[PDB]
Amino acid sequence: KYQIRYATVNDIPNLLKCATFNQPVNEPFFQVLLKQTPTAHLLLEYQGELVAAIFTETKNSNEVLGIREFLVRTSVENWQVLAKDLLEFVEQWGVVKPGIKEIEGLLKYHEAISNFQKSKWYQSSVLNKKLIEKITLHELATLELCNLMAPEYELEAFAARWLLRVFQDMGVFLREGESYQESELVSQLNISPRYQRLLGALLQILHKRGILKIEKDRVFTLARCKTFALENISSEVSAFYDYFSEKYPAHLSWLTVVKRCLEKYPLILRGEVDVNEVVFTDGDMELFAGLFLGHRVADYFNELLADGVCWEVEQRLLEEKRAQPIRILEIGAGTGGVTGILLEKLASHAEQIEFWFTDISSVFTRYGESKFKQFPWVKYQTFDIEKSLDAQGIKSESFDVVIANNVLHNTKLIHQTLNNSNSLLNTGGLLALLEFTQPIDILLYFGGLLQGFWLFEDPEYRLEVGCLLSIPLWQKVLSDCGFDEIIPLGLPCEMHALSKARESVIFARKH
Amino acid sequence: KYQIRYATVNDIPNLLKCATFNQPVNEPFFQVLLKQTPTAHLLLEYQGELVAAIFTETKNSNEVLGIREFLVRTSVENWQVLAKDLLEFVEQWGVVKPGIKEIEGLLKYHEAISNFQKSKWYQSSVLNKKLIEKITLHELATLELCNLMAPEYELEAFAARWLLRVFQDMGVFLREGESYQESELVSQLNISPRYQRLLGALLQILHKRGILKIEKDRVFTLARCKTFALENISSEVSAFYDYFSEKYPAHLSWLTVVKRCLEKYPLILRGEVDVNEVVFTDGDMELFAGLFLGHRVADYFNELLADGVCWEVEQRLLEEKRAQPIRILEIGAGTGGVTGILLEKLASHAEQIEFWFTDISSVFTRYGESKFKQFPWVKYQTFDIEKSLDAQGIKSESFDVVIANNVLHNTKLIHQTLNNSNSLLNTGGLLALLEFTQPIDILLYFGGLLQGFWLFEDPEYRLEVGCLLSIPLWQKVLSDCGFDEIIPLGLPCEMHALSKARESVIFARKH
Ligand SMILES: Nc1ncnc2c1ncn2[C@@H]1O[C@H](CSCC[C@H](N)C(=O)O)[C@@H](O)[C@H]1O
Ligand SMILES: Nc1ncnc2c1ncn2[C@@H]1O[C@H](CSCC[C@H](N)C(=O)O)[C@@H](O)[C@H]1O
Repeated sequence: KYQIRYATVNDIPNLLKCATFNQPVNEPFFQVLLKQTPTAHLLLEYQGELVAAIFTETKNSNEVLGIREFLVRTSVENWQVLAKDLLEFVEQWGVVKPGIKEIEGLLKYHEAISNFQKSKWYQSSVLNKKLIEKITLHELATLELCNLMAPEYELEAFAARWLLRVFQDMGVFLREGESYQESELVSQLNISPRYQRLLGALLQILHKRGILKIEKDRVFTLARCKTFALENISSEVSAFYDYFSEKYPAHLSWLTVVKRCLEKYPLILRGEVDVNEVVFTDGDMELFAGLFLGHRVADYFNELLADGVCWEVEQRLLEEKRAQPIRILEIGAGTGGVTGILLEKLASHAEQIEFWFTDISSVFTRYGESKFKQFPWVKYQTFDIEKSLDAQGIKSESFDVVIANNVLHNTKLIHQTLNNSNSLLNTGGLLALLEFTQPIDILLYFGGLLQGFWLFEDPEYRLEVGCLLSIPLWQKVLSDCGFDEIIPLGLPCEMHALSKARESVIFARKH
Repeated sequence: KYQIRYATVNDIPNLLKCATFNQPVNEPFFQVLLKQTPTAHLLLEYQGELVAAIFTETKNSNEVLGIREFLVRTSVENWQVLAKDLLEFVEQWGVVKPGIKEIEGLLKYHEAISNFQKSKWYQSSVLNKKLIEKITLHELATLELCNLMAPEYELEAFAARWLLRVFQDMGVFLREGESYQESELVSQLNISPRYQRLLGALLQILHKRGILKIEKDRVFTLARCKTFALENISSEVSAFYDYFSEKYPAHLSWLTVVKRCLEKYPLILRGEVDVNEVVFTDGDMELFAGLFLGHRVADYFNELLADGVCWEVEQRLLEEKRAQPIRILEIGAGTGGVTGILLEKLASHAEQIEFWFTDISSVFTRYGESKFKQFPWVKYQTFDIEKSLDAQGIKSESFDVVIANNVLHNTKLIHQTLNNSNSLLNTGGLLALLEFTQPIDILLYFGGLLQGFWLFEDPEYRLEVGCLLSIPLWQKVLSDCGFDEIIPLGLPCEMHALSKARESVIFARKH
């Protein structure tokens, strides 16, 4: 029923579609291995379809045989028994090859296929390969987190000292050894209903900085809370503002928003003042837009998101059926900050592409058309990712690229949101996300003030006590919702440590 | 057989000797609670000995009763059943007190005593309280790790790029996707026997930086190893030296030692050149001594070690039997860097104290007397902590303070070393340690070159693949070896996160 034969260079297109165990695929590298050792690499075919393939190498002065790569085609039905059959063939065929003594390390491959864990295995695509190269060679590849995230770190350290003083101004945490239950602080602080969960997240900020001990049933103030808070808000905030504005000017927006929030936090938390009157002063959306451009980490993720979608569009422009334009949709495009850098990128291909600038709020789609009315190929629509496509007049499975920049977490059930995102794309379409992926303090002070931050009803798939997902949780939920080829991206210095990354661009593909 | 009664201020001396569940004891605070509510605090006595005590508070507009502290005397035999009896008394006595509705949260105290975990519970002493205050108010309390450890971080980042190039110069890791087993690199790199385990630790450095994937059976080079290494050692090291020397001049010694090592690392690792000829150039011990003074983190830990021992000496000078002098011993005093700041501190009390400057090597005791011959009260002796006291002419249980600054890990079995340390002290004597407590890269490059780093035979009580112990492992082994009142100290900003601290002063007491 199936055939084992030598790989050839003619098999390279199909080998590039495989999941790989040791490293991402690489067209020019498969070429060189097949040119240098044309009878060292076996594949297994079943009805013309490629199922599994094994590349070997000879090592240790030519006496032991090693596996250099194990490729599998996971969408073939019984592939695990077939890949086991190819493994056992290679062992037999390898020990009797001229000169070999031993086959090195087959048990790891046997275990990998029988207990299959899709996230261990690399997958590849032109897109994956081009983004890794870009990250590897980026100007920021030489710097480390302490340099790159310094502004965020120092803002968050100061803001936490302010936040403890805000609690002390509302009557709690002046002394070490106070004992509360969380429900009792909600009452004693008179937190309005909408912000009771935000209070949990704010307590959690102080917990991670050693100010409070939060346990199953009780919040307990520790010794460090006697000395940690700011002592004079007005003069110390003024002094920090001067220091921070001059030293990290590109982060001025973050400092301004956090300043405007904390200054009025007791009244905001008690429900006595609205946040749109305090921080969204007089429809000053420009302040809020600058949170996400202008500084080198934010521009790095924007460049990563935008180049990825640009590359994917050119990949699909290389296809001869033509006909329908390539349709891109951006969910929650907002003030169109990252959108603007992408439209400039795609603008060369304006006649084959169709770009939908969308947001749940009519306010932001009209903001968008005010900024992009010169682009004939950008269309505007209100769209809510949590609401039915039909009711919103959108054909399912009609988009090639869906873009969502830090919006998808502001929903009730992340599995329903990604299903709906899946419904947007046709098979092979590309999901492109930019997400904060740690429960970062900086985001709570203002982002936690908005209602979308607290819709979530599936905490089992979120971090700590907020609405964010980590890289692993995103990988889990994206696979659960019918995406594969998931590519999580962080700063270059943490590509090996993304489970702790604050921010991440994630691409994924509908299968 | 036992009596439950109200605490009084006359019980405060004995209450200070208890383990506490919520926070460290505090003499002036017990005073104020007993003055304000003289009938709110119960204790349990058994044959005049204090066993357990409970301080309560009324909360929530005077309707619920809470436990403010639970004190226990763990050296009393059946104390856990006695403390349960006092808990159950307090519940009965509390619900019928005038005005109270409910007793808040007794189940946590019940669980704490029946499943006793000594390291949860605070313990106290004059020493503990004074060091917490010092840390809390220290000039460094306002800074965070990224500021304080910047020099170490940047040195370690550069040194790792150099180390990968050192491997590439010895023939491995030029390409992504190479597969080795650890035994096979030992052979292929021709590592001399003494440094085979150091090779493991060096591979581990690159593992944590994403250069290599180290698994049960194999070392696998990743993509990042194509671009990470220095490209021209001579010019890039020169450029870094200039940058680093001018920016962190107080760390010049660390950069010099790492430079001298890595420059000759292949020959050092192959056994072709000795490390004392390369880094200990011509008996230049001053270079090596400056590793541990001169910069603000190192001086902070020295100040913490020295003030702690100074305080403990003055505590014991407040005792009227007098007679024998207070005898201090420093294990592995080395070049006496921290010793010099301590002798200046103790020099006021020179006539009641007797200080033993000791080291395993006669070279370092003579170095010591060259530096401290002006102090009549300092005695010199070669001493090996791993060797028998009797054979070395030292009375057991004769010392009041034993000091060991980053030496105790350089031994074969940490439990035998702490037992021997225990044998030095009389009951109530003080162990004072300064230890690196993460498997830090910086220390491997040169410290890993010395044989004492590799004596250890109990990896189950060490970190990763070196000889260090973390804070929790130190707490475990110190308790296993007969010490209590264990006080782990780190930088002020991490007193709540010491399981990740790079360096720690630890005091402990012989019971
Ligand atoms: N359920 C939902 N469906 C579609 N858009 C949503 C949404 N919930 C919130 N949004 C929109 O997403 C944004 C929240 S985060 C804004 C990020 C945006 N990319 C920007 O650059 O501004 C808001 O503008 C909001 O209008
Ligand atoms: N088993 C042992 N017993 C006593 N001293 C030891 C020892 N092993 C090593 N030493 C000594 O401890 C030192 C190793 S670390 C040196 C730290 C020392 N406090 C200083 O400031 O220099 C060396 O000087 C060595 O001579």
